[PDB]
Amino acid sequence: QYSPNTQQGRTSIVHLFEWRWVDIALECERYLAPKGFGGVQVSPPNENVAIYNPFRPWWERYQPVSYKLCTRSGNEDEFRNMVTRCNNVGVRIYVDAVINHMCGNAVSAGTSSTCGSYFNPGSRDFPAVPYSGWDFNDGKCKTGSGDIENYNDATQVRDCRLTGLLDLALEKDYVRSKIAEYMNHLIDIGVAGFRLDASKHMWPGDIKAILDKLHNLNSNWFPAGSKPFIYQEVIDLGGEPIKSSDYFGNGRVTEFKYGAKLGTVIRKWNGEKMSYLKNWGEGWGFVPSDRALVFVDSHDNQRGHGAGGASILTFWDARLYKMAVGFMLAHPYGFTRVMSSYRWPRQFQNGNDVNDWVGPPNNNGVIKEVTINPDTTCGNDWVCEHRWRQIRNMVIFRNVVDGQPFTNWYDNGSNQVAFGRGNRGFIVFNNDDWSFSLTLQTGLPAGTYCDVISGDKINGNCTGIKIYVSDDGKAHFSISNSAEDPFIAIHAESKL
Ligand SMILES: *[C@@H]1O[C@H](CO)[C@@H](O)[C@H](O)[C@H]1NC(C)=O
Ligand SMILES: [Ca+2]
Ligand SMILES: [Cl-]
Ligand code: NA
Ligand code: NA
Ligand code: NA
Repeated sequence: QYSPNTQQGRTSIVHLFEWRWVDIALECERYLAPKGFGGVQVSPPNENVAIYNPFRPWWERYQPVSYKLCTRSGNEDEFRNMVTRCNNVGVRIYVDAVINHMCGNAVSAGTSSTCGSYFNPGSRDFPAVPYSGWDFNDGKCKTGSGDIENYNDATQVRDCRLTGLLDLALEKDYVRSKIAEYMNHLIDIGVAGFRLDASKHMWPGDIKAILDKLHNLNSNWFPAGSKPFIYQEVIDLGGEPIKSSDYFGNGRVTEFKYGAKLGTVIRKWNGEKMSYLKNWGEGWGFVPSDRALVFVDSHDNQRGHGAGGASILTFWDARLYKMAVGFMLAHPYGFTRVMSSYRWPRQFQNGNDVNDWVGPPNNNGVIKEVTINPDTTCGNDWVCEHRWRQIRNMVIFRNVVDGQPFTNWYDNGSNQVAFGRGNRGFIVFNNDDWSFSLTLQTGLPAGTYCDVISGDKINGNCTGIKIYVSDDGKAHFSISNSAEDPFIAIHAESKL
């Protein structure tokens, strides 16, 4: 469960948030494969409620109607076509599994679903599965409202409705079996793992019972005995009885403290600074590296919907964001997930975005295709951060230095720091209000290296900054606090 099952030398996953299956299929072939990406986290592939008020919000996909692979991203055939084409070029697919609940208990009954399946929240009937009143936690939940009211009570957090979402009785073998049926079908057609949505809201033991029913990965694409990669969504910021460690027996856990803290130090909140990052990792109260799924921002908190709060850096903060993603991809801690978003009309009023519900770019509710511009950026309002040179090159940087230890750390006691990864890579950051100009020990072999942040290595030359490493491994770095990207990165494969 702990291993991502990516092809050897592939160390990251990209969340192609709300992308259609046909676009991901193409992306795997034209970009993800040749650029060394390990895999893709796809949006929930199961049928959900079609919500019109507001108009097709992104969150409607977290309100299941059935397990039919039929959504705005595509039908069952288009989904498998995607998994097959991606696997064929060595790029994995990870499914966002929404298995804790079905839709909101107040949603009107009918066929307002992405595949037309009928469902009646009020009567607890979802015939397409099928689920009935016997499969929900109505009787088990002890709160007066029936919803989660107090997180200091680990029981209601698991047995009551998350914001009114009908809560499945995951202790029942019938329910466990219907979920396993859905997940095994996905495994058998090729998915390499799952994001277990709302895991804090499920008992560690119930998740375990469901995982016990899962098959090994498709033996045509994966080695015999491969188990699906499992990363559970648990937002654990430290002040509750439920700890993400309670879920280690099932697989990895999302480390939401990661992006939260990286955001506060890079924004320099509360006197924090990059020099403090020398002991980044468990030293900051994070889960063990081998149990962490890390990221700077997620589809949830990039729009203030989850946790990490106001400190979270996103594509909106492009300059600082690239640097944060750069530090994450260079540092050995955890398994990295990079975000790929769509632009929405963010509109702040009293410090809150009233358009944080807005769904993916669409024409009358039909998600727009991802267009690729000549400069390799995306059109149709897809941000495509994974295509930003500064990020894509750090994804490659991570692959190049994989297995190499964190070494040669340097800091000016403020916000100018640097560190290397064995003798395969080195990165330098300047987040102070003044220039950084100094000779650093890089731990790299002598030679000329292309800085992969400002440019690229192209046919024996560099398009951007060049760094010269001497025989003792030292090299001079000069970064202005006014630089477009205040950080430089070089590695074994960017050497001329
Ligand atoms: C690098 O670029 C220069 C021109 O700027 C050219 O003379 C040289 O041959 C190029 N090197 C390679 C290896 O293509
Ligand atoms: Ca639950
Ligand atoms: Cl997440
Ligand atoms: Na392997
Ligand atoms: Na969630
Ligand atoms: Na095992």
